[PDB]
Amino acid sequence: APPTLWSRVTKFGSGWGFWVSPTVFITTTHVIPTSAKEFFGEPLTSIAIHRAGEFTLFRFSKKIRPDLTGMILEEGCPEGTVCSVLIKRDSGELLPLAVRMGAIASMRIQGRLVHGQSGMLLTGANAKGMDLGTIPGDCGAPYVYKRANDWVVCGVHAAATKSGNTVVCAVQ
Amino acid sequence: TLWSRVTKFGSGWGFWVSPTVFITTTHVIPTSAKEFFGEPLTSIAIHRAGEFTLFRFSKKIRPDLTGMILEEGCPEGTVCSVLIKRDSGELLPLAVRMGAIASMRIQGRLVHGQSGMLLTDLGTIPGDCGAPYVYKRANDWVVCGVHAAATKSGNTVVCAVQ
Amino acid sequence: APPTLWSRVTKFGSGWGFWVSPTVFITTTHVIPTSAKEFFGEPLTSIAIHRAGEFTLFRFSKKIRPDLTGMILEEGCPEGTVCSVLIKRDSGELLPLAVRMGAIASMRIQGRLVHGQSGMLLTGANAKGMDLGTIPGDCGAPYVYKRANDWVVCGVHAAATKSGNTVVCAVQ
Amino acid sequence: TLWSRVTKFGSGWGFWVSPTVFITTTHVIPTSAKEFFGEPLTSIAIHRAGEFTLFRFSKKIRPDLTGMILEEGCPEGTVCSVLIKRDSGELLPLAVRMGAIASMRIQGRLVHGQSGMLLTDLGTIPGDCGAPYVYKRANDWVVCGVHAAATKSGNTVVCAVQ
Repeated sequence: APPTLWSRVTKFGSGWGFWVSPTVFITTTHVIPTSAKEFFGEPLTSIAIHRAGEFTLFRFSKKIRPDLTGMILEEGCPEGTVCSVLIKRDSGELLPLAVRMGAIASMRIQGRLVHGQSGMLLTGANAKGMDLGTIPGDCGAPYVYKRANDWVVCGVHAAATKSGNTVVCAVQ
Repeated sequence: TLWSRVTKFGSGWGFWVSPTVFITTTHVIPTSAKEFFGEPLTSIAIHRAGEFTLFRFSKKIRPDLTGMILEEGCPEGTVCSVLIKRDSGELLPLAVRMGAIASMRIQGRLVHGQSGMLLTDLGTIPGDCGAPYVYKRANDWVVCGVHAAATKSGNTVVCAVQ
Repeated sequence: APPTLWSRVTKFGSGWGFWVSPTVFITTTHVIPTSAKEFFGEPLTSIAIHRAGEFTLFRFSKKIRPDLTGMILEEGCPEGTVCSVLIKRDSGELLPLAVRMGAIASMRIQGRLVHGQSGMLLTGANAKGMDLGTIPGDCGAPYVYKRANDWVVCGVHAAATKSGNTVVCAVQ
Repeated sequence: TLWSRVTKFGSGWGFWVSPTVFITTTHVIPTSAKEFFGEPLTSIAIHRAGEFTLFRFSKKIRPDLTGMILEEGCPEGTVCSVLIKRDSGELLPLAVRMGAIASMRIQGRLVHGQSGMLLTDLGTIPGDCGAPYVYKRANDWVVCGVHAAATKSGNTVVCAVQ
């Protein structure tokens, strides 16, 4: 994935979020600290917060990231799309995990009911654990893909099954 | 052969697990009937669980067959074959990589079962409901559910399970 | 596959062959009986026989199959093409086995050295034996695919590994 | 991690199987050298078999590692991961379904090893030679060869084997 996409992936709460534009940041709802009253030096009163289940969007009054251009955010993607999940791991390593996307689904995964777009990893038969699959610390990582000359962001990492083969992207 | 067990039934198909046990997709079963396979309903134990239905006959309908293993779905990552018959005489064993159990929105409608993706004519069509999902485990064939639903595109399918 | 393709698949020697046109029949070399001096009621002297290893083409002086139109025969297909192998089995059943095609290869398969286009079956993990894979009696069955509005024939079945997962198409 | 074993070497990469054993693709190895990893060649046992090369050091170069299982290819149908590193810091574990051992014509040239097809950025590039092919078997990781060649398209790859 391009360096400009990796620059938008930001360590946040118990996981990650992603800058869509200078004023719009998206994440997975459960990584946000429940007591938090201040984000990027701005009080809640100066932020419009739009929560749809495990999808959260923050729209700031001030340009927080003026180095960035606005890109396209869509509500999931067509069945069969191959996305990359933009995962940062311990030591400047960058893991763009390949995932074939499927239908919108409701599942029970460990102690949680989750709803979003399902997908199947294309990294191995080999996805139980950190080397070729996801870990709980990856929540909030963006799902991206290239369409003609444009990159699209279409959701944030919300959950993975015990085997690691199935993942769920929370969508706007 | 496995293929001899795949039988035309209602608006689709079903599968003989043994001489006495037949499995199908619930929505393909006729809603007006007094017998199946020549046996009165009173001689049949019918077990419905959402889109999965099992029939257990009092007499041997298919005595030519041996019993095989029936399980509730299969591990994620298993590559199943869906044993699709067409009225042309074509046999289409389609490869599907299986995923999680889930409630899925498949052309507007909520279907509960095991998700799968095709590895690929080369896809399912509506008249294919009830076809069995099978795989080879060591020396033994396993049947693990019945074809319930597919999206417009044909990447995503749903195996209804016991 | 269309009924017109199945009509061209013909029981022949120890396997199968395929009518490309009214005058051209293709097969796998090893299914032809070694003593044979007559084919479709025509003597050898009235047939042009072109053998390239496990690929054999017969061009007849008379129209043997005037019910048929000539179709396109090519020398294998691009890597990544999904072909159907047109296999007839015991009882009017028709098995168009799906195969993802790969590189031209030289292999040792059981007691034979074989050369042709390799492919991997898409019927299962499940291809050891007759139900979802090939058997020795399938040799000579055609490899076909659709390109825009045309069907193409691109070789004949020559061999399969012990697991059943890899097959070899003999090519012109 | 498995990834810490993947090391830049020559015109590509190699892999530490244990503190003393390093595997790579033969064509990536320098042809002008008096040492590797600080050890004189006289202190190194070099075993070449076509496009597969194994180095066995007299001293522990990577004492932080445990030995893992090295095998001569893998069964057909195994889904391997190729552990590709890029100089950007990207880690690209690519899924490949493995096929037969064969001599294959790969961009004009004959390469002997185990064929594979990608299940899919999303493919290999020339600087990737020497990356290991791995898979999980029960509880144990297995390495079964090194990346030797790929076609222009990226469907077909060749794993060089011991």
